[PDB]
Amino acid sequence: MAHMERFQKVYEEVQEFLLGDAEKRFEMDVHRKGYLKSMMDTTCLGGKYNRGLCVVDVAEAMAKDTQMDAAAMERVLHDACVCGWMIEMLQAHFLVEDDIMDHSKTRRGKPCWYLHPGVTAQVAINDGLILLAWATQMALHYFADRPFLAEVLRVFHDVDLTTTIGQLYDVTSMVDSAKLDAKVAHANTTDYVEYTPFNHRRIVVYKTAYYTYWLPLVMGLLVSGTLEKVDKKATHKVAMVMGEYFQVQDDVMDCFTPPEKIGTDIEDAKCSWLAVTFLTTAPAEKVAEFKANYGSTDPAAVAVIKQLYTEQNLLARFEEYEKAVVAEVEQLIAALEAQNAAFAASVKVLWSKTYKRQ
Amino acid sequence: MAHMERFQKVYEEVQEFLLGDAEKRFEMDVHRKGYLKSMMDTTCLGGKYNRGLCVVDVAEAMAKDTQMDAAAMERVLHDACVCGWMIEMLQAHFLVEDDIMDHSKTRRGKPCWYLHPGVTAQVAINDGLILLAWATQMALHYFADRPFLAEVLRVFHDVDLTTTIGQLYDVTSMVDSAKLDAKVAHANTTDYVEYTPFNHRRIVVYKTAYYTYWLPLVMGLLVSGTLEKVDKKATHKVAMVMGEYFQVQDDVMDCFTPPEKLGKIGTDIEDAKCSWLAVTFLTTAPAEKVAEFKANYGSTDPAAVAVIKQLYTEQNLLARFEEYEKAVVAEVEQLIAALEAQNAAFAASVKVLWSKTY
Ligand SMILES: O=P(O)(O)C(O)(C[n+]1cccc(F)c1)P(=O)(O)O
Ligand SMILES: O=P(O)(O)C(O)(C[n+]1cccc(F)c1)P(=O)(O)O
Ligand SMILES: [Mg+2]
Ligand SMILES: [Mg+2]
Ligand SMILES: [Mg+2]
Ligand SMILES: [Mg+2]
Ligand code: NA
Ligand code: NA
Ligand code: NA
Ligand code: NA
Repeated sequence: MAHMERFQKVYEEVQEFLLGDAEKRFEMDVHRKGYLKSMMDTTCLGGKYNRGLCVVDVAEAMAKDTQMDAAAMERVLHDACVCGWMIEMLQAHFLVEDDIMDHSKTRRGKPCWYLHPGVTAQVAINDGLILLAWATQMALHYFADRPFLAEVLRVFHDVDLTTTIGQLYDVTSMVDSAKLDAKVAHANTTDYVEYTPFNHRRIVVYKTAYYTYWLPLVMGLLVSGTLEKVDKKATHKVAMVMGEYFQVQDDVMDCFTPPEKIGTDIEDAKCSWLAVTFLTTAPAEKVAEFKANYGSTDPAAVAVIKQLYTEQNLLARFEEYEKAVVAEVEQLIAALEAQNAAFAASVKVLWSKTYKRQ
Repeated sequence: MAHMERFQKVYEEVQEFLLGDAEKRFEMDVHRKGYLKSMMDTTCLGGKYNRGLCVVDVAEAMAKDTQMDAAAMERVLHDACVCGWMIEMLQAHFLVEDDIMDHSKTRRGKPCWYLHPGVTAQVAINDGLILLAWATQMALHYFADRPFLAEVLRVFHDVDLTTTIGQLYDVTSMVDSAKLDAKVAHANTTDYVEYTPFNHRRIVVYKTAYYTYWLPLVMGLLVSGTLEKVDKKATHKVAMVMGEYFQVQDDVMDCFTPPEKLGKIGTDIEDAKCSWLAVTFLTTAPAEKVAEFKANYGSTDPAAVAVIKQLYTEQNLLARFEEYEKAVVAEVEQLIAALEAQNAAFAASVKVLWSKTY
């Protein structure tokens, strides 16, 4: 951990600023102030803060790689926690909104924010918008005298964009893209036309890889003032490789591990690494059976799909994929190390947090 | 006339940049690109563009006052247009979300975006995020090297927060605020505990006045380099006053002025709106008038409606509004005079905007 202490304290610090700023600016009352506090805690807390804490570990390793008096170092660590929370708030913004779009039931053991008894979708959609707003507010306030403010905004807002596009690709893949037309319905169920391993790749990259991997790394570099020290290209590729792997692994785990949440990809008819890899490689009659049973809440259907995946050896094949990814990541790190050991060491520890999640 | 044609041309130019940039950055396919084109056209076009044109009116007024050359003037007019489109997209983004939040049916005599057959709420929620994302993109690209970029992003994102908090106030007027709690379900009907003048003023001011009156003014001073030529808080204050007044006037005409003098029914009583009329009445009326109000408000029977309008007359609410209107006329003219003493051209921009609000 190490930076968990520091990170949770900045949250409390940031919460108080954010609520206080609303009282100052928008005549905020005690009742709704209290509502926004429960809103923040419920949507932003619970996770393991891997993405936020990445900003911190990156920043630390870069500032430790220069000669910095404790004072500058402490400012770099605080600034890294604020970027960290910007990303956690960005994510939380996308979970809130995405749970409403998908009519999802639960989120980390609990009902989705919009299904909290005294919230409702009507309030929750705007709640989502407040969290995004707040992310920019942190930067505007905490980085007001920092040379990296313009860059943080640019890169954070490009990733907001990137992720909305990944979102677009993920909710417009139910039907052959050629039939997509605002003023004509195709409705209900998928035809699997877009369900190609490449299109899945396109989805995960924009929807997940940038905000989960690329954004923490760069904010890391931006707050520590070390962006010009590393190759843009290599930073992008390694973010993409890890980002791809992480989702491929989350997809496999949804279906394959006990794990003690309840995995719901099959019944939701998710465009998953499992689904796309199966559809493009399995024998003809298997494909027929898959299509007959996919995207059903019925537990018999779900069990058939899982049995089809097992017969296709998809678990062992993932581990093959995993091993091919190990090779790539290790190659990309070794290449980064030749340019800056501090950053590469950092990337080596973010890999160890992604690799073989259990 | 005058700048409408220039505004439309710029729209096309930004649409082309935005869609192309998506093709460049995210591998945007032809079909999803055509979808986003119709999403943009449907949500952003067909309105009055009054907020967007206002920026251009203001920017031109200030630019002529500086006596700058032809090449520079064109840049200022083009910058104004882009900014104007930031506001329209921001508005557009909030309509898309609000129509989903409130399960609205129509928008400018057309089905709401999410109600278009090949668009559901599941996609349309995210469409709205894209629109808000596009607003920042425009500034990031067109103003990449303009000195006013930081202030445009700050002012823009500050108004985005203000508007989400105005939305919050609007969606939390259902029950008594002492009862508002995420954990506890409340009725989907109104108890009128939040129907107060204070509350009505927060809703209109933070939900509407910042983006409708404040932002256009400040964007225009920003793109023409003239912000330091006006008093910031006289400008803000005049914006808050007009903005509140526009909505009070709207509520009154919705009830009192005939269907002929503004092509539309007039449905505020029947929809149970937190109107200026409702909140002024409940906060001042005798107890049994109040009890009669509650017994007849929010239902669609012409009998009950006529009763409410009788009650409004019997409380002399027109004279009350007339006294209110008189007070704002005085106040706005005072602030315009103050602005004239430092800058005459900006005062005339505010004048013309004001005369548009009567
Ligand atoms: O597994 P989840 O529920 O975290 C999910 O990734 C949501 N989600 C997470 C992050 C960003 C996003 F836009 C959307 P998905 O929709 O089920 O794939
Ligand atoms: O009078 P309407 O219905 O156009 C409204 O102002 C829409 N609207 C306009 C601006 C922002 C907002 F989110 C929502 P309302 O708030 O639904 O009454
Ligand atoms: Mg989803
Ligand atoms: Mg998952
Ligand atoms: Mg509304
Ligand atoms: Mg109205
Ligand atoms: Na914002
Ligand atoms: Na501020
Ligand atoms: Na954005
Ligand atoms: Na760019």
